[PDB]
Amino acid sequence: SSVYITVELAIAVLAILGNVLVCWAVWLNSNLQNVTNYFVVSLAAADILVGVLAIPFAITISTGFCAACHGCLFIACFVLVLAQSSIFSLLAIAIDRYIAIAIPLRYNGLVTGTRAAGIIAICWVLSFAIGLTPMLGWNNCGQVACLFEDVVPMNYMVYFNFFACVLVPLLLMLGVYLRIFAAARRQLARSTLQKEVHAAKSAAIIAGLFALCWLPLHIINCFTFFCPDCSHAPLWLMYLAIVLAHTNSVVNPFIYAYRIREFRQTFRKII
Ligand SMILES: Nc1nc(NCCc2ccc(O)cc2)nc2nc(-c3ccco3)nn12
Repeated sequence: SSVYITVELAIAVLAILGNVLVCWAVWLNSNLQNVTNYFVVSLAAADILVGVLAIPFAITISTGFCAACHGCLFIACFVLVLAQSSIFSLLAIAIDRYIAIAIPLRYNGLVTGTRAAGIIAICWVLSFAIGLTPMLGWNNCGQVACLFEDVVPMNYMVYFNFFACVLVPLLLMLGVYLRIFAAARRQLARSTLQKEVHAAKSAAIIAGLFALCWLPLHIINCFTFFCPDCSHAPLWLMYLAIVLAHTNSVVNPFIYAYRIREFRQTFRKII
């Protein structure tokens, strides 16, 4: 119990620090203000909020505080909007890499800073609508005690939250990355191509780490929903899955530092 709170607080601190470093690095350095880096800083902002609010909210839900219904749904479902925003940002990054690699000549024409910010705003607005759907409808609410099992319907999680809003973007961007690397192999000028592949590899790792972290908890929810005859998953397994899902927030600043040389140099400059 106490171990969970301590590890969650440590994850929150690490996420805040790493992603504020990423945001500061992109803001400070003009060489790092690409089109893809706008999606990168949107994803960093999503991780910052995961650290600042989503993890304290998870701790409070673990304590099972009683409160009003709508506040309870907001506390339980704030992680959902941030995960969806991360999904949308990762998809935008994958499509940007595909545009940059498959059609380099018209890449600058197709994607523009104003277009990038627009897509970011639309994706952020859609993430709130998808994640906070329980507040509008689909409630098991009927001061209710805040338990994520009792309050948030599992039909929502296993159909709308997961099958349409995670697996579909996950599989689409898996196909996008496969097409990216197939086109990279077809195209092989050589110096520029290896920069695109290296950038695509870096942005595909942070995608692979996201799916690796989130599918444990999603599959546990699917097991809870599809087969009611079997008993509920153990509490320790549930907390481990939550911690694993939260761990994806801290990893990608380290990936940027390790893979992207400009990020590493400006990180060392900041510190
Ligand atoms: N299923 C589930 N449970 C929880 N917390 C409930 C933990 C619990 C589980 C069993 C129990 O008897 C008492 C408490 N948070 C959860 N977050 C998510 C989630 C976030 C994104 C997708 O699923 N699913 N999820």
